[PDB]
Amino acid sequence: SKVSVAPLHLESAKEPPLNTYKPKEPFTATIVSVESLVGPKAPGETCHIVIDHGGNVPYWEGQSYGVIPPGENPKKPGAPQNVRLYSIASTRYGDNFDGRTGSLCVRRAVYYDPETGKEDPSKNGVCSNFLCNSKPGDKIQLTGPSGKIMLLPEEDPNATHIMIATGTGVAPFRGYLRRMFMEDVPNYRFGGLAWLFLGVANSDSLLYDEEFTSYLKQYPDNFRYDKALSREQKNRSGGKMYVQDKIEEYSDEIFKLLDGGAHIYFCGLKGMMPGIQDTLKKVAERRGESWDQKLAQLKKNKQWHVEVA
Ligand SMILES: Cc1cc2c(cc1C)N(C[C@H](O)[C@H](O)[C@H](O)COP(=O)(O)OP(=O)(O)OC[C@H]1O[C@@H](n3cnc4c(N)ncnc43)[C@H](O)[C@@H]1O)c1[nH]c(=O)[nH]c(=O)c1N2
Ligand SMILES: NC(=O)c1ccc[n+]([C@@H]2O[C@H](COP(=O)([O-])OP(=O)(O)OC[C@H]3O[C@@H](n4cnc5c(N)ncnc54)[C@H](OP(=O)(O)O)[C@@H]3O)[C@@H](O)[C@H]2O)c1
Ligand SMILES: [Mg+2]
Repeated sequence: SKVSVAPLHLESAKEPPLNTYKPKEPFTATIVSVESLVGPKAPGETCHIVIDHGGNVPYWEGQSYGVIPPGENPKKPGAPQNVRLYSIASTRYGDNFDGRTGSLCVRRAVYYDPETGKEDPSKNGVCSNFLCNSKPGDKIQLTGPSGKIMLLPEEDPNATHIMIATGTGVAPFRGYLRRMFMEDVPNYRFGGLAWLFLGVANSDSLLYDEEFTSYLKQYPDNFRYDKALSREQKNRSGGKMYVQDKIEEYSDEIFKLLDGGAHIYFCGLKGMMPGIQDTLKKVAERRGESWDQKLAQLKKNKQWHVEVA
């Protein structure tokens, strides 16, 4: 059955926390664990980081933490580094079900010369490698939380939520789905449909696949799960199989759900959105509908939720 969580007073706030800690006086949190999420054939390393905030930096699902990596702003001598934002991949109770930790899902940004393939560590991403290089007991400068675009609408506990992720864009949806299915939250009993679409390079690049597959067996009437493995599968048109191609496979069901009030969420690569728009336009055209008019209505009805970078 569902996992007991504490403390219940995390359900009492009527508004999400915002900017509890600011860049000039961050919260000094402590690393609990860092682990790789991926196998040896993944094109890059993605890690799962558990951070002890001690209850001092609570958040709601869908929000982000800021991390200030150590060192000096290169474009501003004497200044600290700029904040980098990370979508929180845990529920408000965290991976230890106690309200004391939050988790991040972090892709290592690594530079390769585009002609020779030669790596250059000096051009690697600062914060992402700082995080995935961290060890238990290391300190992390935390800011935030921030963000409201990806808060989960809970007014209707039987709503439908269609979740479209590329890579580490899966992060908020891990939190959504643990709250919907894993945790014993008496004041949110989800009875709708949650449908996760996840695009990653290959099987070794899957993120939290065991957890999501377990929801298929535990909640077969409330959860659906489809994967697009871009370097292991090809789409109808001959391109790499992307999430937009998986959406097209279920176009009629998805459009019916949207017409019925479903929420739809997009998180991950900003580059996926032009392809998704192109696919949805083509689907609409085949149905004899205008995607522009449909998208305008979805935005007006607050059904359309995008956070990409
Ligand atoms: C709201 C929101 C939420 C999230 C994210 C963004 C936003 C806006 N991101 C992205 C994250 O904030 C951050 O941008 C990345 O982790 C990269 O930051 P670094 O500090 O590692 O790279 P840094 O900012 O240092 O560098 C940026 C890029 O430039 C490259 N670069 C540096 N010097 C170069 C040079 N001389 N020539 C060419 N290239 C060079 C780096 O290799 C890197 O790819 C994210 N990410 C994630 O993995 N998980 C998440 O959950 C989220 N969540
Ligand atoms: N809240 C947020 O805004 C938020 C949260 C988390 C992450 N992000 C951003 O999302 C990024 C996710 O990157 P990642 O490194 O984890 O993923 P990645 O491995 O670069 O890509 C994930 C999958 O998306 C595919 N893809 C590439 N181009 C695409 C396109 N135009 N349309 C559809 N799919 C496409 C990739 O295929 P190929 O590589 O085979 O082309 C891969 O299969 C992060 O780097 C971060 O910048 C943003
Ligand atoms: Mg794996």
